[PDB]
Amino acid sequence: AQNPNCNIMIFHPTKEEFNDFDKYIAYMESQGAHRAGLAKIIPPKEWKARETYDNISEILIATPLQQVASGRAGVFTQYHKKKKAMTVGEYRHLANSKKYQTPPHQNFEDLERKYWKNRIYNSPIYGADISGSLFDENTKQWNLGHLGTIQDLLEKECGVVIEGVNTPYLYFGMWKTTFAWHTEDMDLYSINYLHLGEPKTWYVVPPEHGQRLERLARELFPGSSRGCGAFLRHKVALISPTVLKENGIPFNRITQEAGEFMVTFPYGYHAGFNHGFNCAEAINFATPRWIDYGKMASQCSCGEARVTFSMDAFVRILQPERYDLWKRGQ
Ligand SMILES: [NH3+]NC(=O)CCc1nn[nH]n1
Ligand SMILES: [Cl-]
Ligand code: NA
Ligand code: NI
Ligand SMILES: [Zn+2]
Repeated sequence: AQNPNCNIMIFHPTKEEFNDFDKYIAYMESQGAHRAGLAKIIPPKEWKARETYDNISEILIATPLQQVASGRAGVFTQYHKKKKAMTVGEYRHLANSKKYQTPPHQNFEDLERKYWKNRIYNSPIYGADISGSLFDENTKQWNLGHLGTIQDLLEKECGVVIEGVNTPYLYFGMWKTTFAWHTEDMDLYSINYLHLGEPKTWYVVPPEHGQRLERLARELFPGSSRGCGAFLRHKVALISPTVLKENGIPFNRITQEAGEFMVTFPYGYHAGFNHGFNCAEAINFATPRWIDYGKMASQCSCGEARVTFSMDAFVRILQPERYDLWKRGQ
């Protein structure tokens, strides 16, 4: 078996290899990449997402989110306080202000150390889940707005025709902006392109070990676990690498830089943080291998994890027994 230690693999496709998206995902899996739960893909030198980022400042962040932490440095939750709208230009200025800018640091490891030491003591502001795309329409390879849809995948594999769409999201981050531990809706894949700016550090648990992370999370967040048997899909809980190591949880870490893609695989728990101002684009997708995962995916029915109406069909078809309960939750 390939990649038995579940290491994060890094791929360097040639321009020819970059033509057929599906084929390359399948290739990465043939090499065991999925075992890690996350892979990095560095595009060929001839590729670009768009010509420049000079003209993005007028994008609106309709509901910036202030990420207010509670707990202890290595075990905390975050809640998202809504703020007044602002443009990307305004957000960038805020990120670079003395209150929010990245501190002086020696390297990525020193910054990681500062993050886990001090994150709770600050409340960075996050632009999240903004429908849109920054890929040029003429970019034919790895254009996250032009992928095959999950609905079409489900139709091709299972013969059922369903409603719903599948479009990308933009994320605008600053120092200490945090994404909590989670797997995707219905344990889908995700793909993530860092368009512009400072790095984004990722942590990931191998899919074969995701239940170990869940068990730890129930111990560390006991009231949340009593409230919902799938509370990680609320996307609020953070656990540091130090705490994961103390508890024997298998995981890996890697830093993504501008111009790089990250793929998360079905049931690969991930979390991470931004180093400074940046802009990313992401979308969920499926392959034939996902179907099994979608059938088995846990669900939040407590009401906290509201999601896209696209999800309805996925639950309805893949998990008919669970559908009426999940729907009440929505
Ligand atoms: N699936 N992709 C993710 O969970 C990353 C979400 C994110 N990327 N930048 N800010 N938030
Ligand atoms: Cl700091
Ligand atoms: Na490892
Ligand atoms: Ni995710
Ligand atoms: Zn819930």
